Amino acid sequence: FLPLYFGWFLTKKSSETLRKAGQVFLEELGNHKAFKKELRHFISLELVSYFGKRPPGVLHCTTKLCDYGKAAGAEEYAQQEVVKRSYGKAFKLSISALFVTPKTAGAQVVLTDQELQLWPSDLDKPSASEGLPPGSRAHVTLGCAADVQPVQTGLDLLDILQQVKGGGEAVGELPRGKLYSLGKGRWMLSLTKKMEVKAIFTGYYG
Repeated sequence: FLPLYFGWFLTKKSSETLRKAGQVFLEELGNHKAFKKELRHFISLELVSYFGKRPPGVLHCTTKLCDYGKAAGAEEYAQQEVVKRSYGKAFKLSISALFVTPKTAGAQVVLTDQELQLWPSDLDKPSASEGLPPGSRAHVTLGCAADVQPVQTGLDLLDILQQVKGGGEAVGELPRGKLYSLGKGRWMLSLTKKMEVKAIFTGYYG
């Protein structure tokens, strides 16, 4: 049978680098003037505590949830030649931004053309994936609220990218880049220089 999901799994070193950057962002954003004004638009605050649910091991960037072939389009994805050829191969993922919402905290991944070939295109695509290019959903989950599932992180990103498509000015300056307030508890850090993490494409089993 198929794996739980296919994706890029960061090396232990790359995972640690991205994770430590994630927590620093939560600490910074939480201490920031701009954030403390819109708390009512966020909570009815230590964000590291708020996003208590975090990946226990190495971080990953999912491509296709298969659920052992229970998910729609799972078989059609795994039978691809590019998926078989890329299985076990090493890749580099570009991290363009770190973001936060009342539900999730994650990192936006900007996929290369090669890596975009490993991105699925099934019949079911959520509303927020409308006028945006494929792979825009690509991300690494850094944390979630207590009653939120990791899958939500992708939806949060697509919702965020829809906002920026309309454009915005930054409300602050973090050491790694400019901070943008997108309203309704959403925040994005546009990194001055994009982070590169090393990862391996493969399948995860429960």
